[PDB]
Amino acid sequence: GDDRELAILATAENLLEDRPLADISVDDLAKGAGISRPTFYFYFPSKEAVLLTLLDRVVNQADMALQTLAENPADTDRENMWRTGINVFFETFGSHKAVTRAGQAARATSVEVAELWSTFMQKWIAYTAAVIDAERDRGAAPRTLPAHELATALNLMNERTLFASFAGEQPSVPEARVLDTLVHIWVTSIYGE
Amino acid sequence: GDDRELAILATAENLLEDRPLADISVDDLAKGAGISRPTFYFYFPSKEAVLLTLLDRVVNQADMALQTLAENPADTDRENMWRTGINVFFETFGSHKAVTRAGQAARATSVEVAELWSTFMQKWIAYTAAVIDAERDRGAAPRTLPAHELATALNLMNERTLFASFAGEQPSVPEARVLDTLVHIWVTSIYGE
Ligand SMILES: O=C(NCC1CCCC1)C1CCCC1
Ligand SMILES: O=C(NCC1CCCC1)C1CCCC1
Repeated sequence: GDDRELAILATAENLLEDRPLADISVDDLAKGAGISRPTFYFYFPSKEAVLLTLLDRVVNQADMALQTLAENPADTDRENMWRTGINVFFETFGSHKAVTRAGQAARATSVEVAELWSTFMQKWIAYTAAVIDAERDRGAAPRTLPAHELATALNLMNERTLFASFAGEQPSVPEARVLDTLVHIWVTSIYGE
Repeated sequence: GDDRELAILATAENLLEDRPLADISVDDLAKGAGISRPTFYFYFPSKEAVLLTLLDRVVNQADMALQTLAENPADTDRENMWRTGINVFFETFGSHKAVTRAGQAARATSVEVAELWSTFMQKWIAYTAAVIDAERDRGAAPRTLPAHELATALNLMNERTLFASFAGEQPSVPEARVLDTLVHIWVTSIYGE
């Protein structure tokens, strides 16, 4: 039931650590999950749908963790408030690098992967701009750029820079320095006049 | 000679405006260039090599334009100096959107596209950090983050945000606002304490 399905998801996340989706077959997923090939098709329509579900779970997990933070103001300065919010994405996607990397490569070929990522990016950007606007209304941040365009560039910087660090791309910020690097650019660009 | 080769490059840039590389055939390139299929193979080994050359030309054109700017200090404030430097990439890649978009999609499948992009990104990042370090030595910028990690995140923010605007992705900064948006984040993060 849920257990056959979880096994197929866990097998897929395991195999994605060692190779691309294109080198994984339904048979591989089935075997690792302990079921036949036609039994697999009962739970998912294809290997692509397995990645879609893995991505959907990671993205919802980041999203629920951000909602938790939002409902629960951490008792600290502005710099540390931004750091804890960015750290949701650093720790959540950072704990699922193979899925992130496969989900990235799938954006170009899968409309459902592209729209899932786009829906949540819009949600996180709107939340970011709502926080910047709140900061400006309270007199803590100056009215510089439109809050929504600034939120957009900052979230896209994080998407690209986090990914680069997790993949070890050249060039990339080392993964042990990427949080401090991003928090500095967010705080100076939000609070700086 | 150069003219058959230029015609093939121009045909490819034309067709890439209306469809992906995967929907363009060697025959298409040949016909549009006025030559046969086997004659095409004399000039390039495949359609992929045609895109590689198109990308190589655009990237060298941005690079030569930045070198021109670097040797020729524009007589203006710090904000406008950064804006003119970013504008090299905005205008150069902005004038070749179909090639940019195809070159992006090819990074995932072509090692030569991946290494060309990576070589020049490292060069532009090193140049950026050299300028930040010069600014700090002169007392114009404070010593905050390591100049090279800050250069890295800013260049990756621009890569991702420029591309998003040129492709009209959702989310993206509108193309008429993307320069001001990026110059603000660069200036506040470089000069802000
Ligand atoms: O780090 C990121 N966003 C920062 C947050 C601060 C508060 C809410 C958004 C992006 C990385 C990829 C998706 C979102
Ligand atoms: O805009 C960019 N770099 C800004 C420049 C300011 C001075 C030299 C680098 C990136 C976009 C894609 C490649 C580089």
